[PDB]
Amino acid sequence: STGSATTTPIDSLDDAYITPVQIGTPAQTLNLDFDTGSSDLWVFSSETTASEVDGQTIYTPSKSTTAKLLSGATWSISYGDGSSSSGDVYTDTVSVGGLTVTGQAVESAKKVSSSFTEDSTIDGLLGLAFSTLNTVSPTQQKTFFDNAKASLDSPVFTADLGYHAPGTYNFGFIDTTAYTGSITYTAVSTKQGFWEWTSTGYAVGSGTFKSTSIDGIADTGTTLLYLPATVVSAYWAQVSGAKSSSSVGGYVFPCSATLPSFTFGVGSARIVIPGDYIDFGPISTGSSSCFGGIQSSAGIGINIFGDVALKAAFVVFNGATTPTLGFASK
Ligand SMILES: O[C@H](COCc1ccccc1F)CN1CCCC1
Repeated sequence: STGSATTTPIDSLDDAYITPVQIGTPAQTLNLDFDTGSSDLWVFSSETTASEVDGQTIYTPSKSTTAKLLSGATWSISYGDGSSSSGDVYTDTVSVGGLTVTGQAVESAKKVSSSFTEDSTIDGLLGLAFSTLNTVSPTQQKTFFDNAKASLDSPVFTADLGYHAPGTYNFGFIDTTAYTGSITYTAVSTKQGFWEWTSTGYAVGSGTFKSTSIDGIADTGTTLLYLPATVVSAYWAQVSGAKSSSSVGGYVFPCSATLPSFTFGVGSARIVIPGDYIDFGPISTGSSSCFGGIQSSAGIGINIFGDVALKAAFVVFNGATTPTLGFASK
């Protein structure tokens, strides 16, 4: 089997991407944030504290003939950015772009933190990291991909995120028309539950490539590119007026600037992020100070290849017995 679904930026800055997902019988379609940095499929639901729902579409398991309460199971998750959610668990039929999994754990939110409430466009998350990170207790549950894997033509999914445009998540096949050149594959460590890999270096604009190992994760659920302070300082030093602002919470730059590209290495291959991808617009409405798309990971504990990086590539998440990651230009 295979599946193919269009993913759409939630706003004009590509702050996140949503993908329609069918849950239950008859289908209830919710728009979920596909997140390769976590491993829970959770949704706003009929059980969510009413005051914490503001515009989201909810899953109502009582209206699904295939929904079953997973007795005694609960979940609670705290993300790297400080947001959180928790609740109970159902199993139900879940379909993405024509690919159907029966008995998928669908985690129903009873509580969500303010940042989720405040984002009316995101009805939940669909985690695509390794199932070892799943928070369901006392019996850990499998991700959608993990459940689908055996049935897929090939045990892979691909992320093809657009810049200010729709893109595609495919399951079970590689669309050879979706990228240019070849796909370069690189090793993955699953020890921390993430799609963790090692970049071979970087360049800033037309500058010389610096060969240096940078360990990090491929995370579709993170908006920006978080890299070591040395790397980030070298990038922003090329932008007149750019500076790190403690008050704003990162590097900012004049909105009048044209930004240089940023290149990262994948083996002997190179992925180039155009400068425009690195512009996240005014820090506040009407400001001429703009927020940078490349930020320091110093406060995080891990480097994160988020959407800023991933949208410059066609990315293969290879879930074979020995997982790997593939990157191609597009
Ligand atoms: O947790 C990710 C972002 O992680 C990186 C990060 C960004 C900013 C501050 C601290 C951090 F760790 C956001 N995702 C959004 C949906 C689930 C998590």
